Amino acid sequence: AKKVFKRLEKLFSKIQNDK
Repeated sequence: AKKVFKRLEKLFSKIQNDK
């Protein structure tokens, strides 16, 4: 569906790894 938007949220958790 057009709700890959959820995957975007998971990607955000990948950016908060260096923090």
